[PDB]
Order: sequence, then C-alpha cells, then structure tokens
Amino acid sequence: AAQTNAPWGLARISSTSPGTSTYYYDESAGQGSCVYVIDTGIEASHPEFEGRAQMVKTYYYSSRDGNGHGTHCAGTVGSRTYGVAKKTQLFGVKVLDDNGSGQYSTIIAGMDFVASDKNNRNCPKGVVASLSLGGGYSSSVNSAAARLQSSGVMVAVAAGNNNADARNYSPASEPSVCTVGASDRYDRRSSFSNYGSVLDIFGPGTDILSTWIGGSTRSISGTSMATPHVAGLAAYLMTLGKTTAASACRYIADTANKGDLSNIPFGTVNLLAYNNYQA
Repeated sequence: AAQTNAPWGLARISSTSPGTSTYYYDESAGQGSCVYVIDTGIEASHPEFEGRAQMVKTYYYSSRDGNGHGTHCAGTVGSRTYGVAKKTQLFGVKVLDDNGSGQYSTIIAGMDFVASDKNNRNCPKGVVASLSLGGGYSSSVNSAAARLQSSGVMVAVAAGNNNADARNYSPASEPSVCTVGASDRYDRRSSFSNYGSVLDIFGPGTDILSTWIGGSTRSISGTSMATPHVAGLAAYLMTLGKTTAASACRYIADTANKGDLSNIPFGTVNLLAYNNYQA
C-alpha cells in the first residue's frame, strides 16, 4: 500500500533517504495488534481513529483528553492519515492530567494496569505500550516499565527533551524497554532530544503532524512524537509475524537505517526506525 502526501515522519520510516513524501507499507497495517497509549487520554471521537480507539482507564475525574498530547501520540501510532499502523487497536490510559503532568505513583499504577488489562483484550498479533512521558531518575518507575515489558508488552518510551544524557531520566534509563530519541526531516538529531547509551533507536520527532482534540490536527515536536512512530512500527511488524513483543526493539534496531543521522554524540546509537517494506 502507499499513502500519497503523508507526513514526513511516515515517509521517513519507509525510506532509506530523507525528503520523500509517500509512506509505503504492507496493507495488513497492524490489524490484530493493540497499542496502549499511556498519556493524557485519547479523543476516541476523532474520525481519524475510525472507531479503533477507546479509553480503558483514567486516573482523574474525567477520561477525556483535555490537552491534546495523548490524542496526538495516538494519532501517530494508528490514525488513518497520520498513523504508522493504520489498522491497529488503540487503548487510552490517562495517567497525565490536562496540563500534561502526572505523579510517578499514578504512572506506575497505569503501567501495572496495562500488564493485567491486556488479558481482558483480543490482541492476537500482540501488545505494545507507548509512553511519551518521563521525569527524573526513579528506580521504581524503571521497574514498572520493566514489569510491563516482562509481562509480554513491547514497551516504547521517550528519551526526553533535555538535550542531555537520558541515563538521568525515567523510564528512559530502563535497559529492558525501547528508549526513543528524536530526529528532524533533514536527518539531524532533534535539538532537544536526549542521547546516551540507553537510547535504542531514533524516530521522527521534529514538526510531526497528527491528530488533536476537537477533531482537529496540528504539528508539534518532541521525543514524545518519536516514540509512537516506533510503537506503531512494532505493532506493524508484530502483525506481519516478523517479531514479538520481547524482541521487537532489537529487531527494529537490527533493521534500522544505520549511520544516517547527524549530531549524534559519541556513545549514542546512530539508528533510525525503518520498516524495510518491499512492494
């Protein structure tokens, strides 16, 4: 399948070179997989989700995304126009309030919730979790992410936007989950993107067009934006039978565009998420 005039990030993950505008992908599109978007919520109403998005848990007095961040992230995972895995099932877990903040105790509970709730759901091709969130180093937060991964979920987390070593951030610094840095449309490291040995992969993170609340769209930047590219790619690849939740991060690194990014500090991987789709 091919999507004409796709957002640059989607075109990027189906090309070996930057600058293209078509997203090439296998028509299975992540059907039969599920991605949990652990964030500010999802506006499931949005026509771009085509009924494939639903809230399953909230930690605040409402399950509505009053911010947009979570809806944007979910759109990059799985919306019809802006999504990597256009047929995946999307589950919203609202651990962040409408200012985009949340306590670590709440984020940990949300991760534990997904580890159990996936046993309530029909996800025959496997389960992914996208965590476009983080703060300072926490062993408890790292352990929660490691438990979610161990339970059989492919966990992708944002490296952070501090232009610093992600070793000092959580859950970015957890070794067993997939930590995602951000690049821009010219294959430069995004100016805000964290770096360091704990990063596993880069994804498109600067000027990413996706869904927004109120049935609209907008372009924003962050390692928050790169993480759902990788989470969606994982769901796409698990549907194709090419990998599993336990191995997807390594498989994505195995098959990444290698050495294409500039301003990568010494000791940080130079790998860019890539679907290697051959029509």
